[PDB]
Amino acid sequence: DFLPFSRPAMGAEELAAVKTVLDSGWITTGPKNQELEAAFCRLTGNQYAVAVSSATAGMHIALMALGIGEGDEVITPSMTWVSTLNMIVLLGANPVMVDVDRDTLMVTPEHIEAAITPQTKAIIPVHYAGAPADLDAIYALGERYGIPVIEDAAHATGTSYKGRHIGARGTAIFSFHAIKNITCAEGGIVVTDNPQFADKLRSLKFHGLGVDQAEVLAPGYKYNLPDLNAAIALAQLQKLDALNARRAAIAAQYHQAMADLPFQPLSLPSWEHIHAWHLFIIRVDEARCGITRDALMASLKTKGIGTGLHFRAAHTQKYYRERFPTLTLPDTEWNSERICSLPLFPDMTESDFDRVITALHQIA
Ligand SMILES: Cc1ncc(COP(=O)(O)O)c(CN[C@H]2CONC2=O)c1O
Repeated sequence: DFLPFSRPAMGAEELAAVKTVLDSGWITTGPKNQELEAAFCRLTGNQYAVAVSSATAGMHIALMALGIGEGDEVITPSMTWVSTLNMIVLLGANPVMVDVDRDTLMVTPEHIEAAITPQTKAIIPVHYAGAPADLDAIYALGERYGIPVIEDAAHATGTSYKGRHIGARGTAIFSFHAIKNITCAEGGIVVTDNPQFADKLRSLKFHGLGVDQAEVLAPGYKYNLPDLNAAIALAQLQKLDALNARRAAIAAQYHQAMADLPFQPLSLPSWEHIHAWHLFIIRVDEARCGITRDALMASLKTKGIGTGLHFRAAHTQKYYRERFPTLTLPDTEWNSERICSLPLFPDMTESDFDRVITALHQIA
């Protein structure tokens, strides 16, 4: 009975939502996309939302919409998914990777500020695993230096920072990928407070078409989200508190269970927030545990327990090792060789939970 690290919470409502779209005959971008955009604005408190085919796509068009290109620099942690790094590079710009906090895996204001230059054109913090990054300090930096802040909120649907939802203000990009808090298999949405920026996003995700009858205004890509998938995201969005509460509950058990184990969970940031609990990451230091991270991952899999790796730092991947050979980021590297994500999803049962815990004990 294989127990994967994640499973989508698909029920009768997701199917019903698809049926209504299929029966209506309007299966691609239309009314469901509009509803999903209005709902994300309602959810966050922000004024505009542009639905897209993936959070990667949203990152691409957001950076593109800023006019980022050749010669421009973009600050981002290396501890994040490679999509962001790839979008900066593919646009012709230079990614400037900085280190993250050793226990929360989040980009600090200090690391960001030391890398700013006159070529910096965007700063991309990541709300890691469900927790929020230091927005006040990050936005201050953004306002002081005149640099746009584009928040990576792929793990943060349901996250709040100091009493305010991630995405309320500024620009934040969310993900509907299959193992994320809410899903439509693949999809995403860019929430922003700037109308001109929003208009550029709408046009860039749909061939650069626009009214000057629509015609190409400036070449764009094809990143529209079908209504079919948007209707699934809408049904999932309606269950967000319940799904997140089930994730939080399981995090607590893990937390409790970790007291008796040698594995070290990440630290909660110190500012006030609400954790979406997208992932439950543990560090596996060979010395402290007597088992390495890779060995534990392989061990757990023998027992039919799947684990995730979030993430093998971008700068340690082939293309990036070869392009930035002298780049060193200790906290990032230290964590990259030790982290792994244990099973965490809304439908996980205690048979599942407890099974994971009696496999870890076996191991330790
Ligand atoms: C931090 C981060 N940013 C962006 C993306 C890209 O999102 P899209 O898949 O929507 O383009 C992911 C991938 N998502 C997940 C879900 O599982 N773990 C991952 O890294 C991510 O983790």
